[PDB]
Amino acid sequence: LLQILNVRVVGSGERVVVLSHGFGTDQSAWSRVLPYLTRDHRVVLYDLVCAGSVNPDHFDFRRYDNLDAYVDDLLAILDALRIPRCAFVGHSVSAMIGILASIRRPDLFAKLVLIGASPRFLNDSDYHGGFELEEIQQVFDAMGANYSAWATGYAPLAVGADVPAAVQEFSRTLFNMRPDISLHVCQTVFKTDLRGVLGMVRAPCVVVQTTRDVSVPASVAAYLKAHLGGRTTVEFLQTEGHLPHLSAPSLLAQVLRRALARY
Repeated sequence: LLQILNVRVVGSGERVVVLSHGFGTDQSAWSRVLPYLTRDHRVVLYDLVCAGSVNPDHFDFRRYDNLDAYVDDLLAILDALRIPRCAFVGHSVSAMIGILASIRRPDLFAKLVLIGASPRFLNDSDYHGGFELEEIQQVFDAMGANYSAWATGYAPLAVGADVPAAVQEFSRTLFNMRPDISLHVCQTVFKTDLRGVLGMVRAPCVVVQTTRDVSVPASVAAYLKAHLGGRTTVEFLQTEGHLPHLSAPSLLAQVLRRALARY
């Protein structure tokens, strides 16, 4: 599993930090922010089982029906490495995974930093997630009918800002995902609703908010601050996008250094 999920431990420090990437990327997404953390922290990197960089014949569609199974992997990794305590930085689906894992093992998670984060993407009665059922239905269809056209159109919208190198990079890894696994991950994410368990998180949490995110309405970060059970703050970046580790890595690294200073 250390081998299958490409686990890498880099840097050194008593302060261990786990970087857990989001949909459509692998651990290479952290490469620009990484040099800002390795002097000060021991950094654990890995690829989620759905990443294009993992052999897709490992993907068990049954097991990974549920984000619990991704939490299983993350915990098995940290236990394998004999790490008792860490901070965890999760983008996108990994923000959901970090919430769940911090509830299962509150001893292990000393602090969460959540990027591109939401407890629920679908709208509900007075809950604004940012997506409707029929809208997602059409997206799932497009992923199946022509994955590559879908990915081409989605990449610049996710990056948000006009930063061509970041669009090229996210595209590279989105095109790397096997299209059946990419659809299955999105379907799984869109069936998840963590609203009810947010109060069970005990760890302090920093929610990173950019000025626009296609997948995360502005109102979600305040909702997380009001409902997460630990001491939470919202930290604002002065730029837009869902992937600030790709589009504004120097700015995001300022927030990461401050958030990872003591825990």
